[PDB]
Amino acid sequence: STAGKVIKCKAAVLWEEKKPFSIEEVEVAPPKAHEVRIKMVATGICRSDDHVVSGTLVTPLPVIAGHEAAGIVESIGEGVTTVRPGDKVIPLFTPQCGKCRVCKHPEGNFCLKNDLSMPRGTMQDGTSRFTCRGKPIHHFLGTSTFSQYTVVDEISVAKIDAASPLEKVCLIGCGFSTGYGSAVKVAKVTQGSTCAVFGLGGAGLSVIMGCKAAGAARIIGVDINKDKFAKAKEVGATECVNPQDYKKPIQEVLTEMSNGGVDFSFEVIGRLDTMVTALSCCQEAYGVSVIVGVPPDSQNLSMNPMLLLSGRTWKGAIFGGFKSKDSVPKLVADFMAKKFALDPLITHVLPFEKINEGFDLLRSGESIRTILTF
Amino acid sequence: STAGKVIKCKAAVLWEEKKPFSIEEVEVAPPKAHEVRIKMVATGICRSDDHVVSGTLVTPLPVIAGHEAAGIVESIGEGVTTVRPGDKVIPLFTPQCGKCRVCKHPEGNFCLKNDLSMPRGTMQDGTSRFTCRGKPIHHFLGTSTFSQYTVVDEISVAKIDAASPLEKVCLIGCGFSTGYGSAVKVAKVTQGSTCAVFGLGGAGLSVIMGCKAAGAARIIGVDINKDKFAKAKEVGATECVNPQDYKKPIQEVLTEMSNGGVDFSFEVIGRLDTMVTALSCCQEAYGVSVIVGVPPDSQNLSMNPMLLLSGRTWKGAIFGGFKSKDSVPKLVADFMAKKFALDPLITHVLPFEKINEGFDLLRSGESIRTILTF
Ligand SMILES: NC(=O)c1ccc[n+]([C@@H]2O[C@H](COP(=O)([O-])OP(=O)([O-])OC[C@H]3O[C@@H](n4cnc5c(N)[nH+]cnc54)[C@H](O)[C@@H]3O)[C@@H](O)[C@H]2O)c1
Ligand SMILES: NC(=O)c1ccc[n+]([C@@H]2O[C@H](COP(=O)([O-])OP(=O)([O-])OC[C@H]3O[C@@H](n4cnc5c(N)[nH+]cnc54)[C@H](O)[C@@H]3O)[C@@H](O)[C@H]2O)c1
Ligand SMILES: [Zn+2]
Ligand SMILES: [Zn+2]
Ligand SMILES: [Zn+2]
Ligand SMILES: [Zn+2]
Repeated sequence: STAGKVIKCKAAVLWEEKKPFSIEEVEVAPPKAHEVRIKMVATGICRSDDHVVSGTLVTPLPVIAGHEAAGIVESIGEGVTTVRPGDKVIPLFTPQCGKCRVCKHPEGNFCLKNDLSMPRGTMQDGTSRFTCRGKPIHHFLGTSTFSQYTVVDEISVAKIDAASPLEKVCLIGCGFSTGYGSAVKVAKVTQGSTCAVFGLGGAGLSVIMGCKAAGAARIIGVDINKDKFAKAKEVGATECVNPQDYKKPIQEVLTEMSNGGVDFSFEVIGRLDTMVTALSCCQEAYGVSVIVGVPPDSQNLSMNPMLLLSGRTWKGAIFGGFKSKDSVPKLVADFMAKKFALDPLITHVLPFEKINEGFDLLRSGESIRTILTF
Repeated sequence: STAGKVIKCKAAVLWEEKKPFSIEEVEVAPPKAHEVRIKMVATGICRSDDHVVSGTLVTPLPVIAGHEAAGIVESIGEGVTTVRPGDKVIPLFTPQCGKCRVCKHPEGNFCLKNDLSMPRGTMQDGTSRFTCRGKPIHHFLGTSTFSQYTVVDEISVAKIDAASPLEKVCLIGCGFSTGYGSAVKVAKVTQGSTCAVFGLGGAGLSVIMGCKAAGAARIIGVDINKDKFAKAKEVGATECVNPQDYKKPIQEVLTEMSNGGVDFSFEVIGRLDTMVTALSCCQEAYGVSVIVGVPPDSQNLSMNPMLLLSGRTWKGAIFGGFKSKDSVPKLVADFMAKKFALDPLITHVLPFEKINEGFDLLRSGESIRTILTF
């Protein structure tokens, strides 16, 4: 039995920025009250994890990163009522405490208990459950999924269907839900509309999926890497454009293509310039632009507010606007009912031990999602 | 006896930036096809008119400014079907052509025939109906209401109730409708919400009116001129704050006052900094901020897109989001039925000949709206 005991297990530790993960033994403390210890089954390599490595996203180091995953509960702390040992679960990088003003709001999802705004890299109690070589190791977004075992707060975990294929549904923990919700919930894409999606990685493909599910008539994918175009078309893009192919700025090209601007645009990259371009390519009087990409730490963009005065709406969201704990189980049920597909996102499957090779695939442009299996 | 003939009348001509208007004779051509010549009865002095003087809002000079007004049709050009001689009318600084993609869209109001995005200072046919000292004079926003007579395109005029009091209802042509619609239509303020309104001039008071009409529980007025606070409270502000009274930045103050950010904020000034402050003070996950103020020409703001990524919505609008020709007559009818008040906005009355005094009143801080009578 492991319950109540420290577990020694394998994890991928990031000791400092811009270095490979170190795959080595860590100690995972047992869960305290209202905490849940999970044996990981599969975890995705999301660009946001790479942002931790690159310094784009600041969070305390050393750290166990990873936030898109699925696993099986090993044990529960005192007071846990929402999961039990043996349950399949998805950790929630945006928590749902159910008590804060955001949780209580019909349209809010960015729960005040999140560890994204002002990252501390701990459990909710301000402490860590991880040690490595005698040193405390930070958590990441209350999840820390690049480990054979993690400990999360109850507010940061959802129970899912016992029959779920964990090596696919982990993607509901981040990339699928983010992109899909950004289209269907945050933008509220309408039937017959024209959409433009900047960035055709895992999140941008999931935006396309949502735009298509919402009935868009035209979905224009934009990427500088033309190798991304075939899969974008497969999941619903009606046309793809590479900014590098054009003498004019791509906002001008997209405005022309759409006979005066798109209905809905999405920035799914994380660059300041593309955020402004994406805003500008939506129709000036009634267009809506949604920022999904994570910007480089502490940098501001510059823009002319006449873009908004004319009538545009600009918004952003975390996790597709989904209230995480309510939504994740429903999304998994929807997947099991064949309401959407996840296979188009998965290009590589590797053992956990090959995490660095998985990150190399992302960085080279060669993958959409690598799933790591424990 | 004037139909088909040039009218000589007095107008207020702006020959140069940063100078008084010149009250002098102009020649007003008869209306061509689908144009309407109007005998002006009352016009308001809007800060946007002052923007023309100051070079905040760039439009070609020399110019006849004025865009908030009401009058009586003197004559109609060939093919005009929507007004007749003797009708009371409000010129529409935002046209409603009824045919463009914006006019056809359920939400859109910034008709593509507008002269605001790229001002040319002409009629729709690219010519002027005004001569002064033998020289052609530009139009402003297709209205040019600082004249005893003006000529507008049919898409830029609405027929209003024959029993309307023109010295009141002119304010439906800009300041009232802009602010009220910004709250009720663009922001969609909800019952029980907390709103913050930056700038307590005519447009900002009209925003407060709309927030109260929508049932907001708290309406926090923000102005650096504390003389503005008494009227703001009369029309519905629950509290007023002067940024100059505080050591901390006002976005921090407002976040604290609202126990974590306001539901709806409005920038009703025209400053880059207050546009970003107003965004920042709305709740980071579900807040909405609406830009109403007109920015200084060609200047860009700087902001951190993490303000949006957390979930905020940022939008702007012209004319409160109202489709102008549909909406103006309805607003007049509602006013006649006492559904809203205009007198709180009217602080001074002058004859047209005292236009420069009226601008002096606005610039000193003393007035909300001066109404000029012809
Ligand atoms: N808001 C959230 O909750 C959330 C969740 C998931 C991902 N993200 C962010 O979303 C972004 C995309 O993530 P992903 O899809 O996993 O990453 P990804 O697989 O790296 O995809 C990004 C795509 O952008 C393309 N690209 C790079 N530069 C440009 C350019 N200048 N113009 C056009 N295309 C360009 C690039 O070729 C690639 O296909 C990242 O910044 C993530 O951090 C945010
Ligand atoms: N979007 C539209 O369709 C539209 C229509 C009407 C008015 N406008 C604009 O809206 C703005 C307000 O117009 P208005 O109400 O007629 O003008 P106004 O009477 O000049 O009111 C502006 C108010 O802002 C106050 N103010 C100035 N600087 C600051 C500051 N730093 N912080 C807080 N308060 C400050 C000032 O004291 C004044 O009471 C102007 O820029 C107009 O051009 C836009
Ligand atoms: Zn919460
Ligand atoms: Zn992610
Ligand atoms: Zn139109
Ligand atoms: Zn105005």
